[PDB]
Amino acid sequence: MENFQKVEKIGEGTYGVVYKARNKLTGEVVALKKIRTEGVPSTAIREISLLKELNHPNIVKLLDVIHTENKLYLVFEFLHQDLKKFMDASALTGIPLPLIKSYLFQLLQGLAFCHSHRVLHRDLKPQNLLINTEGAIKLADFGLARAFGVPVRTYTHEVVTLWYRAPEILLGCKYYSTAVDIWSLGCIFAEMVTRRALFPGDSEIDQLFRIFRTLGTPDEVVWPGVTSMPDYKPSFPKWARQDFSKVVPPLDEDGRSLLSQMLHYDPNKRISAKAALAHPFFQDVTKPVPHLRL
Ligand SMILES: NC(=O)c1cc([N+](=O)[O-])c(Cl)cc1NCc1cncnc1
Repeated sequence: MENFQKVEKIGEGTYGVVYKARNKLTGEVVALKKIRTEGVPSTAIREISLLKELNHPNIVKLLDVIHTENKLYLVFEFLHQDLKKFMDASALTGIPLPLIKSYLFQLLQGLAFCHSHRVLHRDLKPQNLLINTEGAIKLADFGLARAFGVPVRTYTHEVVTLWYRAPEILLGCKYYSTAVDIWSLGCIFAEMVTRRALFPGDSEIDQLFRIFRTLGTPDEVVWPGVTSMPDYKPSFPKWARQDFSKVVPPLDEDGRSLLSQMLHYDPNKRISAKAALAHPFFQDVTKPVPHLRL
């Protein structure tokens, strides 16, 4: 209500329902997300408002935050498609390496900007990466997780995807660092390359064990302090690490090298977005035009 004309429902968003809407005034087309629950903290409104100032070409612009009678409305710049749908559509042929590289490079620029401004995403996944016809890709939902501590679910009994969760979160760490986003982005990079989710767990423990089966069960050597983590159990099975050549074939050594650094167990050893941008993998990065059908 008030200035907005609903064009259609986009989906059952993470924090609520989402509509494509037109601002009767400006005439602009936007994504409007209606947030839960029956209170809505004033701390969240302030923190969220802060995000309106977080502007970068690879970050979906938060145009407005509107608090009104039990419901928070977030108005975002609109993009027609997300990476999850694009990957499904490119399943038979695969996304061309040059485009995978362009997307990864752009997402790292976005993360570097967010992280330098002390903003974490915390829930990166293909569905939260939006793309347009110009070859741009943008991070969506940056900072919402913190302005709400822990998201948990959507609003209509939906199965929370754990596929992109960093191991420190799964092991009960209470303090997230910028490293959790690099881990999620690494999982997404692998998925674009192989056309299959890297760690498709269907429970928190299945997610953790899928990670362990591929990267090896972590220990104090590769991850100092891991055995003192909240949910770590000495009873975890001990699996040997597999070779990356087997995990993301036929990605080249530059790609495997970068991916391995994005998937280090120790959050402190995990590569930063800034450092990743300098990796030899991006020596020949370009900005291709995607084949997008809308
Ligand atoms: N910012 C946005 O444009 C956007 C926001 C949200 N959201 O949650 O606030 C969602 Cl779901 C999807 C979006 N767009 C991608 C899309 C658009 N139309 C049809 N399928 C996908």
